[PDB]
Amino acid sequence: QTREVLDPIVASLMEAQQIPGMAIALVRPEGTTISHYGAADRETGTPVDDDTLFEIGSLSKTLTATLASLAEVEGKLDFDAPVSRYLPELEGSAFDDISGLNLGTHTGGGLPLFVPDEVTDRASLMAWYREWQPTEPIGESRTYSNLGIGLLGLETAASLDGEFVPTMRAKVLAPLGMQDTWYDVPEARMADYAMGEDKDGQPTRVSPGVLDDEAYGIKTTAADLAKLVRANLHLADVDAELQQAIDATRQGHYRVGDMTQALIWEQYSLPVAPETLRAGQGYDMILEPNAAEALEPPQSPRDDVWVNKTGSTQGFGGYIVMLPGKHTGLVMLANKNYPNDARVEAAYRILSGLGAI
Ligand SMILES: [Cl-]
Ligand SMILES: [Sr+2]
Ligand SMILES: [Sr+2]
Ligand SMILES: [Sr+2]
Repeated sequence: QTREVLDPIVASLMEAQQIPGMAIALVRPEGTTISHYGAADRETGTPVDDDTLFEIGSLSKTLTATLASLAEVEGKLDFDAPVSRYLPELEGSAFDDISGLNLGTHTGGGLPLFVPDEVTDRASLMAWYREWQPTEPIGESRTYSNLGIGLLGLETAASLDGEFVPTMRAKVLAPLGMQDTWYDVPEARMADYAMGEDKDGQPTRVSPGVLDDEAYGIKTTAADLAKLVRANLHLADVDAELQQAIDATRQGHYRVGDMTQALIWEQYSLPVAPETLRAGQGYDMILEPNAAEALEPPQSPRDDVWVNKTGSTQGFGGYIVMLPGKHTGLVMLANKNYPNDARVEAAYRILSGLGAI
């Protein structure tokens, strides 16, 4: 079937990259197929199964985006408004000139990638935000930023008068039925938490940190992510405002060379070459400022695109692809941080082999 296309590609991928285990969800009209491969923990050999939790790292940003979008749909958050309107503790800073939308598209004035070590809590974070000077023109340059998506999360929480994680659970996760999705893995599910493996083959598990929940802190299953994918693909039964919020996360906001930056989601018009996709996940895109052009032939969500998002921690490597025009989606989770080049190739081969491209 489907699995005769999928299984040898993942087998070959896990051999070539020495990945201990994977969980894969394929979302199509007709339904969702979940496949589990290998070990959740290389040392114990406990197999990956329907309960195995993977760190999705930077994929967590798509949830942050979604919640921000819902606050927008509810009229509580204005995406074009200065962030300091919702966080008055930043009045008088650069955040008088930077919007939620900038934060959700990484066009916040060159806002850097990492949280600085000197920042150890919310108060030191706010004080750092207050003192920071933009280094790139706002809304005209893209720099991938944990500080930015993190600040969007803090903006959103304030706009909704709630704490980030419980608000995310109540407003996005529970309504999508994502009941295996955690910011903090419960004691009772620790036996289900996969062990990561780093590029050197060493066991590793994500550490907590400032803005962890907002930027990289989700542990979840491939099935749960498939529900977010299903809703993005209009294959779920969802509340109308939540559907709207989800759809709005795929609105194209900036052209960035060959890539279109939507709300955290990144996309390309079809047909797209794999080398273009690989470039999207490379050093030149991820670790350098890229010219970004606001789209004012303003784009509604498109039905002729490859939509993607990578997610990593030190021990884990995830990837989501969505093809709205084919109503098809792919979630690949691994407990090894393996190269993005291989993530793209494997996803392209799977989707092509299934006839979706
Ligand atoms: Cl960070
Ligand atoms: Sr506006
Ligand atoms: Sr936290
Ligand atoms: Sr190859």
